[PDB]
This record gives sequence, structure tokens and C-alpha cells, in this order.
Amino acid sequence: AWKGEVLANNEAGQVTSIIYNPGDVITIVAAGWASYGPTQKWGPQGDREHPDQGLICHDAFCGALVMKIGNSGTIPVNTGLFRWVAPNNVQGAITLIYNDVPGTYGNNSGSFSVNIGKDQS
Amino acid sequence: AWKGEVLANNEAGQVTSIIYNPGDVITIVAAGWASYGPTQKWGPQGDREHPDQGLICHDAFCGALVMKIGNSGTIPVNTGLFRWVAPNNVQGAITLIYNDVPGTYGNNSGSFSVNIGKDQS
Amino acid sequence: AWKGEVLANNEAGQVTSIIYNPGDVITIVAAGWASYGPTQKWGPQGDREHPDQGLICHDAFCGALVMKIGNSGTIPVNTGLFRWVAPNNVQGAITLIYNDVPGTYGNNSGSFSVNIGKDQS
Amino acid sequence: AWKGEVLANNEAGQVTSIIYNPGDVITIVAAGWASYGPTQKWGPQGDREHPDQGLICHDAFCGALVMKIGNSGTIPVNTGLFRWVAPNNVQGAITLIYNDVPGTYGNNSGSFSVNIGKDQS
Ligand SMILES: *C(=O)c1ccc(O[C@@H]2O[C@H](CO)[C@H](O)[C@H](O)[C@H]2O)cc1
Ligand SMILES: *C(=O)c1ccc(O[C@@H]2O[C@H](CO)[C@H](O)[C@H](O)[C@H]2O)cc1
Ligand SMILES: *C(=O)c1ccc(O[C@@H]2O[C@H](CO)[C@H](O)[C@H](O)[C@H]2O)cc1
Ligand SMILES: *C(=O)c1ccc(O[C@@H]2O[C@H](CO)[C@H](O)[C@H](O)[C@H]2O)cc1
Ligand SMILES: [Ca+2]
Ligand SMILES: [Ca+2]
Ligand SMILES: [Ca+2]
Ligand SMILES: [Ca+2]
Repeated sequence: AWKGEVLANNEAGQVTSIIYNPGDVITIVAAGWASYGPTQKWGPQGDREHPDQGLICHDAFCGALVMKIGNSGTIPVNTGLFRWVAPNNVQGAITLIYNDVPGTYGNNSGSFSVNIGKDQS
Repeated sequence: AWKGEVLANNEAGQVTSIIYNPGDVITIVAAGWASYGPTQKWGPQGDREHPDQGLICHDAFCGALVMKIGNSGTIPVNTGLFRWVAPNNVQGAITLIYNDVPGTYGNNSGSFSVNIGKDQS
Repeated sequence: AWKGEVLANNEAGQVTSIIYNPGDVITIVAAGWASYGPTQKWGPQGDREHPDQGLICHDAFCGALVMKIGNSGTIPVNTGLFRWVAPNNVQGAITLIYNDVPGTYGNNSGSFSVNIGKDQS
Repeated sequence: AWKGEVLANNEAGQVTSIIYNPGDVITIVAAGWASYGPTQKWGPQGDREHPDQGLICHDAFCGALVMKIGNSGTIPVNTGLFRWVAPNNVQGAITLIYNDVPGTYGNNSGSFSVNIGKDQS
């Protein structure tokens, strides 16, 4: 499995050691507090009251945890995924990213602690 | 494996089908939005800015997800637990509960979608 | 997980540290060579040609690996079990036993090496 | 997870749907009766008394179950493998093969019933 920290100000995202392969079943658990600028902080689900001003992932609130598997587009992770299987043709290294508008990561703070494990399959 | 919702206004708590046994390893994932009264809603980690006014679990914020195992005291769940082992002598059915002051659940709203599974060991 | 040897001459059987609980999914892999008397040896499947002269397990060949969960009847194991679930709520420690006629274990030789682990459930 | 039969007379071997990947942990359980010629039949461990006359796998008895992972050499399987990790660089589809001398599979009979699964990691 993989365990690490995903910083809110890390625009490129945090590359994990998990390489999702076809047929793999994975489980993710995320926790912690982060912010997209304001002094207030939000959990892995982000800010439910903030407008989407061009986030890297439109299927998740601003300040939420999302991911990219290999070359895929962003995928919502939020508080995590339970025994999850990726869509067809989706594979490669897993990168965890804080959901924010491109180019604005500079004033971000906090981070999410995340566990990723492969389940039986 | 168990999946269900935990209503915030349910003071008694949501009983699952999971019976934790000595040596068991479990993984929990929780998501959703709930409130301990205010119009705003918080994730499974609760409101980090709200004071503790006699919560059922002092190890977690008001509005966070907690649990009891058999006759044990409240245990912080928050966003979930990754391949987690219970303390010695802790066993029995797992009951998921919204962290709030007893007798005040009346004005709660929302719920959490929670998954619980047993891992290999 | 549990790993150990099961001697063919051990009539009482080999008690393991595995405590099977209702709902548990288990996997077992047995290997090795043993005999119920003759000079040659057989695998965990036993002797497919030998007649049943009053074996402790009538659902398995003589010289095969069987087991008991708690105080239940014997259960065929053979080469092992793959993600196996018990016949409705059989509970207790797992005892591995060489399949032979009671009171004749005296001239047995060899043993089986066995791994037992609980799977995700 | 894969489940199928491996015929003793299939020299090419049986291709499974299991693609082994770096870091993968797998469990195999094999059962049944097969023969490399004689009218007798042996289990997945083969004939412990038979000499090696040029078997595809010199680390297992004749009549034993073995496998190939991708372009790797033969690897002993016998009754199976418990939470097993492959040697470095070894990866690719898993092909199950009956252990025998090349060009002699003609007079073989029987088969092995095999279950392959991936464990959590
Ligand atoms: C008003 O609704 C408002 C409050 C705070 C805020 O912060 C910016 O949010 C952007 C994303 O929408 C981006 O992350 C900026 O860097 C933040 O300063 C925007 C709007
Ligand atoms: C203070 O400004 C403040 C105090 C309470 C509150 O809501 C109540 O919180 C209680 C827990 O501390 C309990 O859940 C009550 O039922 C809520 O009404 C908001 C703001
Ligand atoms: C017949 O060919 C035959 C009968 C018995 C035998 O050995 C005995 O088998 C018993 C179980 O059927 C028991 O295990 C005795 O202790 C063995 O001596 C071999 C061949
Ligand atoms: C010696 O007692 C003996 C030799 C061969 C035999 O059967 C053959 O075994 C070969 C492998 O060693 C090969 O599989 C042949 O096709 C078999 O006929 C039985 C006993
Ligand atoms: Ca920002
Ligand atoms: Ca309340
Ligand atoms: Ca005997
Ligand atoms: Ca042959």
C-alpha cells in the first residue's frame, strides 16, 4: 500500500507509488484540513458553498481531493473510495491532487493524509 | 461487507451488520453532509471551529462520525479507518453514531454514506 | 494468518491459532506427503483407491487433510480451500486433522504443511 | 480472479485471465487427478517416485502443476501458492501447465481444477 501527504499548494499533485492496473480493486481513505486561500479550512470533500471558478475537476467541490490515473482526466476522490474499480482503459501511476483553479495554488495551505491500498480481486 | 446511511438526527446510532471479532482488521470509508443544527453542513470530520459542549465523543469535533463496538465507549471514525485494529478487549457489533450532545439530536439534518469491510489477516 | 505442520500420526489433530467466526472468508493451502500405514506417501488429497474402513471423514479419501471448526463435524480440506465460507454459523478454533480410522493413527508417518488466512469479507 | 481446468494433455498449457503485475500478491489452489501415461493418477504435486527424464520444470515432480508468468521459465505450483510474490522482473499473463517431458503429452489424461486470485497489497 501507499501512505503519504497531499499538500494543498502542490499544483502538479503528489505522485504515489500505486500503479493502478486493469482489473485492480483499490481502497482510499483521506483525512485532514486544507484551504484554497481563505483562513478557514475544509476536509477532503472541499467547500460545498464555493462556486466552481474553473477547477481542475468539475465533479468535485473546490478544495476537495481528486486524482489522475496515468493519463486520464481528474477523478473525484473526496473522503476516499471503497473497493473501487476504474473505468475501462484507465491505468497507470496514481497522482493525488488538491482540487483548485489552475495557477492559484500559491496561497494554499494545509494537506490531506491519505492511505491507498489494493484489495483482493 | 456493509453499506448504509447514518442520519445525523439518530441519537441511538445506526447498527451495522459488522460484528468486530478479536484480531479482525477493518476498513471504513464515510462521506456526505450533515448538520448539528445550523443551516451549514459539515463532512464526517465535523465542525473544527465548534466548541465541545458535552459531546458523546470528546476525541472528535461536533458533527463528526464516531462508533461503538459492543459495549465500548465512542471511538473516532471521521472520514474512515484504513486497515484498523481495535484495542484489546474491544469486540461486538459496530454502531455508527453522529457526534453530538445527548438530547439535542432533534434539530439535526443530513447523513453520511458509510462503507465497512473486513480486510485479510 | 497461520502456518504450521500437521503430523499424520496426530490423532487429536493440530489446533491452529485461527478462530473462525460467522461470516469469515478463509483460504487454505496444504502441501506435503503423508501415509496411513503403507510405505508410499500421498498428498493432502489422500489415496483415491483406498476403501473407507470407518474414516473420521466419509466425505474425503483416506490420508486426506480434513478439519474441524470448534466442535463441529469433520470438513474436507484436501489441497485446500479458496475463499471459503462455512455452512451457516459454524464457529470456533480450527483444528487440522489427518483423515484416518480412529485408533489406527499409530503407524502413520509424514505430515502436511498448511497456510490458513482470512480473506476480505 | 480466475477459475478453470488445466488438462494434462495440453502441452501448450492453459492461459488464465490473470495478468501478474509488479507488486501483485496472488493465491493459488489446485485440486484434481491427472496422469502422464500410467493408468494411475496423481495430485497437483505429481509423482514423488518418478525420475526426471527431461521435464519442463526440474524443480517439481512429473505430473505436478507448474506455471509460466509472461516469458519466464517454469515455476512450481503444485497444490498452490499462499499470498505469493513473484521474483523481480517477472510479469505478464499466467499460463498453467502440466509438468511433463516435451513431446510426450499425447498419452496424458485427467485435469486439475484451479483457482487463482489476487490478494490485497
Ligand atoms: C468569494 O466567493 C470568494 C472567496 C474566496 C476565494 O478564494 C479564491 O478561490 C479561487 C477558486 O475559486 C482560487 O483558489 C483563489 O486562489 C482563491 O484566492 C474566491 C472567491
Ligand atoms: C455558539 O455560537 C453556538 C452554539 C451552539 C450551536 O448549535 C448547537 O450546538 C450544540 C452542540 O454544541 C447542539 O448540537 C445544539 O442542538 C445546536 O443547536 C451553534 C452556535
Ligand atoms: C488394502 O489393500 C489395504 C488395507 C489397509 C491398509 O492399511 C491400513 O489402513 C487402515 C485404513 O483403511 C488404517 O489406516 C490402518 O492402520 C492401516 O494399517 C493398506 C491396504
Ligand atoms: C519407469 O518406471 C517409468 C518410465 C516412464 C513412464 O511413463 C512415461 O513417463 C515419461 C516421463 O518420464 C513420459 O511422460 C512418457 O510419455 C510416459 O509414457 C512410467 C514409468
Ligand atoms: Ca488557491
Ligand atoms: Ca443538535
Ligand atoms: Ca493408520
Ligand atoms: Ca506423457
